[PDB]
Amino acid sequence: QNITEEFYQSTCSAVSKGYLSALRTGWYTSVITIELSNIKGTDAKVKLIKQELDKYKNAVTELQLLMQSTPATFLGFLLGVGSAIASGVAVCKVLHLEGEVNKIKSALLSTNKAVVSLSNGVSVLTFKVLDLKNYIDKQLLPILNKQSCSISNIETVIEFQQKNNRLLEITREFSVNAGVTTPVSTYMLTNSELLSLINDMPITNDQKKLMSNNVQIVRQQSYSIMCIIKEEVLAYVVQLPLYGVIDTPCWKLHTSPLCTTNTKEGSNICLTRTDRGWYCDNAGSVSFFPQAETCKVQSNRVFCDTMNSLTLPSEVNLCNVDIFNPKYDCKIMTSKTDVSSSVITSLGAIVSCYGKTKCTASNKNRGIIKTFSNGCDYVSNKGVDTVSVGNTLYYVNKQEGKSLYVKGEPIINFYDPLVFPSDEFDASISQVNEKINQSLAFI
Amino acid sequence: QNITEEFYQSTCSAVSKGYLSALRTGWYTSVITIELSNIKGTDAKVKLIKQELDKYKNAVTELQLLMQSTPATFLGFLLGVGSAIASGVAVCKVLHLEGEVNKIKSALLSTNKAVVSLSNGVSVLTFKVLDLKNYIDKQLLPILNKQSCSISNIETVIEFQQKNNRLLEITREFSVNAGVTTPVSTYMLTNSELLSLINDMPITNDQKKLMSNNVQIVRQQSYSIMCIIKEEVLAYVVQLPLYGVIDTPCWKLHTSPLCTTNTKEGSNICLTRTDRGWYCDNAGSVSFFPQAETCKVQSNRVFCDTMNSLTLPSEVNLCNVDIFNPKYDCKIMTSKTDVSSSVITSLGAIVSCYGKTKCTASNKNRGIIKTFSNGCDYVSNKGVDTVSVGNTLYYVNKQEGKSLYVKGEPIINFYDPLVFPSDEFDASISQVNEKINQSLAFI
Amino acid sequence: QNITEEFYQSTCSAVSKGYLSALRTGWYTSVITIELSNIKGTDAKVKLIKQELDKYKNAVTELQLLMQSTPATFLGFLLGVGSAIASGVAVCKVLHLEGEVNKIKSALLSTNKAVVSLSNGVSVLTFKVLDLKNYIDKQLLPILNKQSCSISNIETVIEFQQKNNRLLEITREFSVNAGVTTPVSTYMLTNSELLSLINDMPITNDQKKLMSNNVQIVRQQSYSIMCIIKEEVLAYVVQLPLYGVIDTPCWKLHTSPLCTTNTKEGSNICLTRTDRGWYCDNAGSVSFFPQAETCKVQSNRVFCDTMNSLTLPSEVNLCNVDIFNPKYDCKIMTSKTDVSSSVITSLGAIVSCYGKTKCTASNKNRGIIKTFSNGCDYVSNKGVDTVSVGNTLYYVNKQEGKSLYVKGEPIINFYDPLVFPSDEFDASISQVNEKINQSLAFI
Ligand SMILES: CS(=O)(=O)CCCn1c(Cn2c(=O)n(C3CC3)c3ccncc32)nc2cc(Br)ccc21
Repeated sequence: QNITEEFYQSTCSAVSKGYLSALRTGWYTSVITIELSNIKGTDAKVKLIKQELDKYKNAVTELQLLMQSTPATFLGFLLGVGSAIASGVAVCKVLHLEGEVNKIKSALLSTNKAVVSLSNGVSVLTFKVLDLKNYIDKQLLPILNKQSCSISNIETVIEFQQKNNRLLEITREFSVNAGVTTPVSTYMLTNSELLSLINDMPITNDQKKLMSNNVQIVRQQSYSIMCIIKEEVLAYVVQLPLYGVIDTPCWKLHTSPLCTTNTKEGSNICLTRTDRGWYCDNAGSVSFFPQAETCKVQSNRVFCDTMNSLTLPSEVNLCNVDIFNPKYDCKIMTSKTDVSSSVITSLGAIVSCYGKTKCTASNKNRGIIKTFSNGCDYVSNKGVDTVSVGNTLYYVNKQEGKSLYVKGEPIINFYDPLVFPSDEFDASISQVNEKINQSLAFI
Repeated sequence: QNITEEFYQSTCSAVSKGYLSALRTGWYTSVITIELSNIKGTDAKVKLIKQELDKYKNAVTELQLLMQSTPATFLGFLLGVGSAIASGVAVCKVLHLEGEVNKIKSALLSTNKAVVSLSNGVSVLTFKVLDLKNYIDKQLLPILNKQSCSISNIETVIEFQQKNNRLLEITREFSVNAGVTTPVSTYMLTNSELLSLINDMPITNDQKKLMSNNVQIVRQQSYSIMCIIKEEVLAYVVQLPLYGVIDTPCWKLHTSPLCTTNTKEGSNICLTRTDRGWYCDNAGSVSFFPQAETCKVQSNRVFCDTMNSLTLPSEVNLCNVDIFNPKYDCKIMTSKTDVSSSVITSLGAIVSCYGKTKCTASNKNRGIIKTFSNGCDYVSNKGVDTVSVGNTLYYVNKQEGKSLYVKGEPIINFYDPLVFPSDEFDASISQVNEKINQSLAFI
Repeated sequence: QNITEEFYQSTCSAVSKGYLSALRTGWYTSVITIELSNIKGTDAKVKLIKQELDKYKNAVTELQLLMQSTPATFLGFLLGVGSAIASGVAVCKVLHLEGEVNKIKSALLSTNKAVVSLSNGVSVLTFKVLDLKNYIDKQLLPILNKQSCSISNIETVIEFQQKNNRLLEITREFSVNAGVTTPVSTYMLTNSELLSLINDMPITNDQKKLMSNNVQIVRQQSYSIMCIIKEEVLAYVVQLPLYGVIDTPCWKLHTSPLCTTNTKEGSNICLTRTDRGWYCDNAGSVSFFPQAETCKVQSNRVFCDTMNSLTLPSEVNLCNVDIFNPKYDCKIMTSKTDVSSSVITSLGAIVSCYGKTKCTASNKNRGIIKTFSNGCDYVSNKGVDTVSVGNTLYYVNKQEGKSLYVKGEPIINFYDPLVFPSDEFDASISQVNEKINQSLAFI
């Protein structure tokens, strides 16, 4: 779509818009299974088969030993605390109840894909992705018993190594992740397996299309939870994201310190909007993601997780156009630390240049085209390739889109430095006003 | 065991207890070795062997190039700063002293497991996990020399690929981890290798049992440090956790913001207990782990690292029953930021619901069964599957255990908002009282 | 070199010096390519080949599906915000322009290494690391067509698995990293490939030597960005670090809380220098890296990234010798939280011991050799192996180098606790003085 951006000189911040939401709001749990074999002079070929067979037995033993316990795993400090795999773990707990695994084993007898309702009413999609039981009970078992121990060909050795390797790698992953992995690898679930899983999922076509067109994101937002080995069934729960909010407007708020620029060192005061992060319209409110690194952007689609959000009044948006607006108390932090830096935005760069710092913007071939004066300023990515603040070189994002420079008096100029409350972190416009009023009162 | 939980309405916090400790207090260093070979018309089979031989030589060269340098690698801000592999690195430094590697090579001549005392008095367990010297000097060397270059069979090609692969993977791991890996993979140390290493370790039976029953945790708390290649010996130090504290009571403290709930926006004041995290009885004091994510829970056993702890007076526990107790100055932060969230506990959910936020608790099949009013409240996981605060859905942990709701007046009601010191982060009950006394004095 | 260290008793801090810089200041983008094949009764050998061929087709399809979108990915809070792969992504965008891939394909027709200037003037080094087109169009295609479907030998099966495996692993990596990986693995770029890439790079001999002697660090500071599949060319951009600052002095500042040690609990005040981290002389200024974990140390060489730095006046160094110096306003935080901890330095250990905490330093064989009294103190690593503060055991670094203990009155003694501004985080000597002056004024 049309990604656009606005820089507000008055508050040293910038909003990038035109993004479309894809928010993980829920979890879907599928049960992925591997059917196992329960099995007991040597030539070179049979020796290899027995070595591979040992790797198979060891992997099973290792996974069994692994499940002796229950499976487990600016404004960010305001977030709540969730339990990411509580739902997957609950489904896994149900799989341990007597008869439960047997239901699944029976379901997948004549097909590899099936929906099974568990005893607690939970309806899970089930998937047998590998039948090692059939392979070992055929092909291999006849050669290790009938002509003890050899009627063997090299192609069988190769084939067994190929088939067993998936089990070995899944086991490797679980072994260094304490039975819980994320992102979900293609060993857990191949691309085709995941795609057909998504297709057979109880979701809308919009969700199926969204997930199929972004499987690499789906993998990053999924968990594989090692669950149970019982009755020749190896089962792990794959916990998949449900995107219950799709195609709502999203915008990214970038902020940077705004300081006075007086000559005398240490006489300057600063203010920074702390409400930077991703914002998405969501159900009459606004979902706010303070750790913008928790969201992943694909073109103009932004994938976030509501577990890492606050739910805010939509008036929080007013802080962008009018930070002194009466409907929402815009959040800021204050300080006297006027250090220089830059924030690279979607479509340009914010530059907070203070003191003796050299701040410039350059083009690839031309070199320096703008030298920043002290204060907070901005340049768009059109005709600009890099920005330098001090010894730090920044490459700007080269995505196409228009920027708008909104001129306005830096609001830091509205404050008397003699009564300015610095070192306020979790503050706001009203809180700062409140403290200023008290300092003025005592004077 | 019996996991139980208590919610304190007065302070918007909850303690989960019944856990048993397993604290890493020390480090054990073992030396793991791979014995290497020092070696110099083609048919298809020999061509493959030579290709595999090149992968072997390259891996050795790569690891040699790698060791041109020395190996290196709310209240969390209060923690000290350690050097995690200082002990392993020190042992590795000793291995570089002349004659030192030769001692090990000699020790493992007729066995794969041996204890060796180093020249500095350190007694290390040593383990030859792979003898590539013997394999290459036999089997392979006779075919690349005698009938230059071919008396070869396909099973030898396969076998060499299998044996060499471990070396290639170990090399891969070290290459993207700058010679220091964690968790320790099954390439570094297979499950059987680790289990027998643990068995031969100079530790108590309780420790051996604990480590053997939790090898996946042991791996996560271990380091593999690439150390030396000298005299056909490849050696890496595996640094294993020593659990010097086992089976002491542990409890997890969950906290959430407690705010007044007045109608007028921005007129509310908040307070949050900052001492959330894991607590374990330890040697007459209490080990406090502020970053509860640094601990791993397996059923009712909790694995932590003392490097990520403070050592506190046991009176810190009093803050749970009486936050105004005279024996310990309970830590809190203050603010006016009354945003809504939930904290998912071991056995329920704390809900901090403020403003216009929709806060509910639901069952799987029934739907909404409780709607929270403004304030801090709690619900147990019995009959509850999810909690929703705003647009954020939380699944609760479904583990069995009893919760106790301890009623009490929210302590935030005891404060006059006109003299309440907000934006205090590293604060406490007494510090807040102290500041209130000064504001009252000037009035 | 000579690593030395000084401990300042007056401020509970220590500086380690003698380090040499290697700062990533820029980015170089190379284009790595894999040439692909565009291809359409069974015996065991051909069945395996067709299975491997399917893995090849699936990998291609998977990577194609992957690129349906644009590629994306105390005092730390003061840092700016960059876009790490903006330059690589920009080059990738250029590769999508018509004719652009064809230029590269033509360039690498008769050689595997070539420099190509793109249409936007960017000169990129290009590298064909694998020719699957040639392998499949030869060897394989003649057997799947001519004697449909079998004139096959087992060595061809093996060889194809070996050659195809790299493609499968690269695909695996991109699949769980959303097309952007770091560190750059040996699948993306083998050690030999990287070394010759570095050799053919447009950089000085000093840089080539530095990068070649530290390829494992180079990998950690590099990105592999999956870019395009078009006209039988698979291309990913590898974004390599440019070290524009080499061999300037670096030093590491360690700090720890300095508190009064009065008997009455809660009557103590504390101060901590917040400017801890790595410092490097750089272009007439000092590059300051607050998150010292963002730098990697190899012997006496320290690798940092300027994106994680502030650019400071060189007078910031004065805070080490004279924290009350008039030329730079040294940064500190204040509190009343007198908890005990230790900071392990390059050549010793800082111990902040308060309250009832047991604080000691030990040798390997002798045991406790020093018991710390309350206050901030230090011990060198000479003759010391461990330090214990409370229940936390610390191993000290055993690297060789001399320490100097600089005696001086703890500056916390210069403050009157009755007017001491605690809970100041982003503070400084002057700011604290300023607040003290106001509290004294109102009294
Ligand atoms: C890891 S850390 O940065 O050190 C956590 C520091 C938390 N902390 C706070 C709250 N706070 C933050 O969270 N950040 C930035 C990390 C986002 C701040 C920046 C500027 N002012 C206060 C900030 N106030 C404190 C007062 C005292 Br005394 C000791 C710690 C304090």
